[PDB]
Formats: sequence, C-alpha cells, structure tokens
Amino acid sequence: PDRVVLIGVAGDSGCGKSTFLNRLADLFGTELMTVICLDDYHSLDRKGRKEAGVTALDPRANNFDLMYEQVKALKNGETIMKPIYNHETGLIDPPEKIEPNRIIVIEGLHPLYDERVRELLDFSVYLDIDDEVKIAWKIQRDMAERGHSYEDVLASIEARRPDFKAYIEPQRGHADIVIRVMPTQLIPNDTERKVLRVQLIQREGRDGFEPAYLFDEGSTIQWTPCGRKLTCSYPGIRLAYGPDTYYGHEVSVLEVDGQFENLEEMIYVEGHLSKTDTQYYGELTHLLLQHKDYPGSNNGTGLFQVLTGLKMRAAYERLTSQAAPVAAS
Amino acid sequence: PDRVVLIGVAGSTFLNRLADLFGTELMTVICLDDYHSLDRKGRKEAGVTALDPRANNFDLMYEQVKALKNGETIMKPIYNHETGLIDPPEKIEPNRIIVIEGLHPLYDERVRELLDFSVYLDIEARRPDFKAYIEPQRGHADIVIRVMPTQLIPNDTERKVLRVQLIQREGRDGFEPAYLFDEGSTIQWTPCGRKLTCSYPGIRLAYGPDTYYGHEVSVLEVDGQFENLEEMIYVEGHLSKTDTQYYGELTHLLLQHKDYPGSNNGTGLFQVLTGLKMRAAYERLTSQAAPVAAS
Repeated sequence: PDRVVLIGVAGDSGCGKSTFLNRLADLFGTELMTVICLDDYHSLDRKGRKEAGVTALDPRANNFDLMYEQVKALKNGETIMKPIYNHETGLIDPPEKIEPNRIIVIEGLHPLYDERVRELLDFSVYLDIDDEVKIAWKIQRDMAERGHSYEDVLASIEARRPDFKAYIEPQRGHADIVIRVMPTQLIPNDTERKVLRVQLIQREGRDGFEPAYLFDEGSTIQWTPCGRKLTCSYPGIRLAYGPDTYYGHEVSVLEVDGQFENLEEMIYVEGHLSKTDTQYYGELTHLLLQHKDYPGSNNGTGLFQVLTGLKMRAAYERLTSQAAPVAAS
Repeated sequence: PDRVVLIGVAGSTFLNRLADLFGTELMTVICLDDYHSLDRKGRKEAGVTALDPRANNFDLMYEQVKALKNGETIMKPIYNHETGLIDPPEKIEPNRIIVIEGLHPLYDERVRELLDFSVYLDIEARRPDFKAYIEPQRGHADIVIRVMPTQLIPNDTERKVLRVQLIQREGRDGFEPAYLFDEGSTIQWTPCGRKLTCSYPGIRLAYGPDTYYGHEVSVLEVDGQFENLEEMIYVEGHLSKTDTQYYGELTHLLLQHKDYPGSNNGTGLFQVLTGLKMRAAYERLTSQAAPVAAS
C-alpha cells in the first residue's frame, strides 16, 4: 500500500513564511512532499469575519468538517478539489486539484484543534515563539532590507492575545514536539536580544517516536560543553535535559541556551546528544549549515528545527518501511 | 624487580578501607609520628606543637623510606603516644605496598618524589600551625577528598547531609581522573527521575575542570545521602574511569562495612574510589595484580 504520511505543523508565522517549512523542504524536497496552508479552509472571507466580529484565530472562521474530509480523503489516496484562500483580496477563490503524496504537511493556526483531524496525523509540531523574540527578529529583518513594518507585528501580537490563548496555545498539549523559543537566561541585561534559549518539549509514549536526550534518559542534567576541549566566548553555550509534565502529560525537555560561534561548537554539541535520529555523525550540523542565512541558523532554533525534521523522517520510515523522500542536487 | 610501591596519606576509616581492599599481609602502614625529633616534653620545652616541622626529623624519614623502596630492612623508631616518649626501634621489612600516614607525608620535597600516589583528607588551638604547615600539602596531593555542608537543604539546622569533592590532579602520568559524562567540561546531574525514586532531599552530582593551588584539577562532587542499594549502583554505573574491575565494585566495597561513618554518602564513596586509583597506580608500576584481602 502506497502510504500517505500526514504531518501537522502549528504556528502563527503565516503560511509559506516559516523557516521550519523551508528546512523541511531541504530535508524532504518539494516533489514528494506537498504543503497545504490551512487558511484554505476558512468558512469566512475577510468581509465575513468583519461582519461576524471574529478573527482568523476563531474556530468559527474555519471549516473543520471540510478540513477533516479532504484530509481523510488524501490519506486514503483520493484526489481533492480544495478551496484557495487569497490573502491579498481576502476572497475564497475556485478550488485547486490536489493529488496525494508520500508526505502531506498541513500548516497553519489550527492543525491540532479538531479531534478528528488530530487522529489522522502521524506527527505534529507546535512552534512556540515568545513575543519579544518574534519582535526582535522582525526588527533585525527590517533593519536589513529597509522595511520598518515591525510596529504592525507588535500591534497584531497584543490584539491577538485573547484568541491566541483561547484557541491556539492549547494545541501545544496535543503536539508531539513543541519548540519553545525565548530570551536567554545567560545575560543579565539582554539589550542585544540575539542570544536565545530554546526548548524541545518531546511528548513521551507516542509509539514510533523516541525522544532525544542528553547523557541519561529520564534524569535531570545541566551541561556546559566549554572547558578544556572547547573554547567558547562568554556567555558560551549551556544545555539542559530532563523529565517534566506539560499539559498533564509526561515529556522530556531538551534545552539549549547560547550561540554557536563556529563548526567545532556545533559538532561537539551534536556529538554528545543521544537519539537524535541522525543517519551519520554530523548530519545535524551539515543540515543546519546548509543555509546559514536563515534566522536561528547559529542557535538552538535552527538546531531543534532540524532535529524535529529528523524525528519526522524516522516516523515516516517506521510507517512505510521505506526511505523518506530527499532533496535533489 | 620485586617492586615496592609507596603511598602517602595526609590528614582513620580510610586506612581501614584500604585494608579491606589490599589486606594486611602485603601492605604495611607506617605512622609518621615515629619520626618525631622531639618527645612530648621536648616540644613543650621548645614551644612547638607536633604540627611544627621542627618537631619532626625529615632527614631520617627520607632515608628510611628511600631504603624501604630500595628493598632494605630498617630499624625505625617507635613514638609512644601514651607516654609521649620515643621507644627503641622496630624492625620493618619491605612490602608490596608501604603506606606512610600522618601529618606531614607531603611536606618534604625529597619524600614527595619517592611517593607513587598521595591523598589528602580534608574534612581552634591548632589553626595557626595547621594553616602554616599542614593545609599546603593539599597542593601536592594527587587526590584531595573535601567535605562541606550541603547545598540541598535550605537553612541546614541538622548538619547531617554533606557535600563532598574529589579533587583530582591532572597530568600525573599513570593517573586518569574519574569524570561524569564528558571529561573536561562542566556538568550538574540529578539521578532521581523516572528510573530512580529518591526521598528528600535526594542526591546531586557535579563534575568539572578547575584550578586548585595553581594546578589544573578535575573535581567530582556528590551532595546528599544514599538511602539504598539501587541509589548507590545507579550513581556508580554512570561514572566514568572509576577504575572498577567489574560493574558494582564500588557499591560492593562500600557496603562491606555499613557501620563506618561516611558509609552512606560521598565520604565513603570517594574513599573507596581513591583506593581503586591507588590499585591502578600499583598495577601500572608492577605489571602485576595488586594484593587483596582474604575470605
């Protein structure tokens, strides 16, 4: 049976605008993976939301019945006629023909909201970016290409909070992996806002997913690789690992705080992680350095995006007993 | 060459633990108070304590220790602690292992160079002389075992739970420090979790490089108390280069004698581990198995 594997990705970065999907494309290519933006399942166009007094984050702006059916149909080999939501015009355009593929990724605000869609998913990620991090990135991006559109991200973040808390954040409790990005704890007065602290929160007891750990699975550790063999600037790099309880479930939390100044530092860290699901020594580093220009490229953000990709590849290869698709050269 | 290996111990149940490891037939312990140049009255007359270099004869110490390492029998004095007198000499023959024990085994440069391994055990009126003449030997010891109050209990009224450090000197050829996880990097570890249930306050280890008396060292540290077997073994199992000869030798050796103080904490653990580092040093120098206790 030519098996379709379904992957849910939850985040607020907007469709086609996340670094994480570009990294997935780097790993799985674009021929045998198709990405579906869930905004296509809006029941209400832009005028309709205004008329009803709701945001795009509200369940009521979205058609989960149609979502479930078309996703179920794709997993079952059928072609679908799925609507197109045009973000410019704010209208719902005529349907697109989508055929099944080895990997279908569903991306957007509510891939984990509906119970029936959840059960169709083989792997899920929630990207949890602290506000202040989201803001400082936007300023860094703006500063480069002369955009100055960061006041509007802020505006959007404050105003979205109620709906974000009500309807988006609780999906974190159904995600296999949550990537949590926040400001550093290594610098007393972080004026720069560059150095990040990142947690990979990995749900336990999802058969066919073994969490990455450091040193000893199921016990708690804090680790600094800088020492006799590895010279770091200040404040250096610090990892932590340990069991925890998140949204009522057992998890295992892997954490990196700091910045990688170079190769040696990345590899040294990779080399000492366990169950990373790399297929050769230094695959994380190689994949991470593929594209140095992405934000998070030199910190735990990029590292844990790539690692999450590898856990997806493992899930896929477990379900199909076949090699996952790969990017070209 | 039937080789005599020399071990210095500064600052005991540590010696009883060594006897448990090496036995008493092929190890002889020498108490360094035997090399007092001044008896109890003599110290009083001179205005000095036993801790003063001047109360001790290092020239005689060096010669008789050098002679023992060189296979000779010696006629060494006996210092009687009860009477405070120096009694007529004792015949001491060489052995596979000679341990010299007491206040100044690491004080004299010439005696230092004769030693194959050294330990300093760091657990009112003596303070001046202790600081002047005893404590500085810590900077020449291969291993220092250090004891202090816990960091696991806020406002420690009980004073029972201890935090203990094994400070291991680097670059002593034929001594590889024990470490946790990754040699030369810094780590804090709590073994309690999914596989190991501890009662409060539990157990916490730390490892990392440091500088002690100007030298590079590697510090292994345990804070807490072992309530049971499972806890001891789990900790032992995750240590590296402990120089055990089979999985669980530390625990087995530690539980040999549960009645000793430190038996259930980092004191006993690191005394035994220090014993194993001595055994390795011995076996490296002789290309032969170290002596063992009977059954």
